[PDB]
Amino acid sequence: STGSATTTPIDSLDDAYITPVQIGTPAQTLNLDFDTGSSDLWVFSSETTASEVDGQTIYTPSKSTTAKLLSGATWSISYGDGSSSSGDVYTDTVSVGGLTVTGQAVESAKKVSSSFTEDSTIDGLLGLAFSTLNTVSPTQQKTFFDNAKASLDSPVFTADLGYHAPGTYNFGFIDTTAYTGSITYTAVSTKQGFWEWTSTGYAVGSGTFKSTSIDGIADTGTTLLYLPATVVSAYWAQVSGAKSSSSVGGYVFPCSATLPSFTFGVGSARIVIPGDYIDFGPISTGSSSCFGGIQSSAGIGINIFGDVALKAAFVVFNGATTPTLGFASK
Repeated sequence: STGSATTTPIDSLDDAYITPVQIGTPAQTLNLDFDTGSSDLWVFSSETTASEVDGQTIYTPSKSTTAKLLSGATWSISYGDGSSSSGDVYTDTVSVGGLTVTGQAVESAKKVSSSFTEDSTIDGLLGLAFSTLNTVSPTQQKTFFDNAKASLDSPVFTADLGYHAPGTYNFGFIDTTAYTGSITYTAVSTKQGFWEWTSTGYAVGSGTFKSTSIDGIADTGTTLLYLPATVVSAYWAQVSGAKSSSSVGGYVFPCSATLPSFTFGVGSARIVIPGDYIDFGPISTGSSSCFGGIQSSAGIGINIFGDVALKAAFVVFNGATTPTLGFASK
């Protein structure tokens, strides 16, 4: 089997992407944030504290003839941005882009933090990291990908995120029309539960490539590109007036600037992030100070190849017995 679903930016900045997901019988369609940096499929639901729901579409398990309470199971998750959610668990039928999994753990939120409530466009998350990170207790549950894998034509999914435009998540096949040149594959460590890999270096604008190993995660659920302070300083030093602002919470730059590109290495291959991808707009409405899309990972404890980086590539998440990651230009 295969599946193919369009993923759409939630706003003009590409802060996140939503993908429609069918849950239950009859189908209830919710727009979920596909997150390769976590491993829980959770939804706003009829059980979510009413004051914490503001415009989201909810899953109502009592209206699904295939929903079953997973007795005794609870979940609770906290994300890198400080947001969180928790609740109980159902199993139900879940379909993405024509690919169907029966018996998928659908984690129903009883509580969500303010950031979730405040974002009316995201109805929940669909985790695509390794199932070892799944938070369901006392019986850990498998991701949608893990459940689907054996049935897929090939044990892979791909992320093709758009810049200010829709893109695609495919399951079970590689669309050879969706990228240019060749796909370069690189080793993955699953030791921390992430799609963790080592970039071979970077360049700023038309500058020379610096060969240096940068360990980080491919994380579709993180907006920006977080890299070591040395790398980030080298980037922003090429932008007149750019500075790190403790008050704002990162590098800012004059909105009048034209940003240089940023290149990252994948083996001997190179992925170029155009400068415009690195512009996240005014820090506050009407400001002429703009927020940078490349930020320091210092004090995160991990480098993160978030959407800024991933949307410059066609990315293969290869879930074969020894997982790997592939990157192509597009």
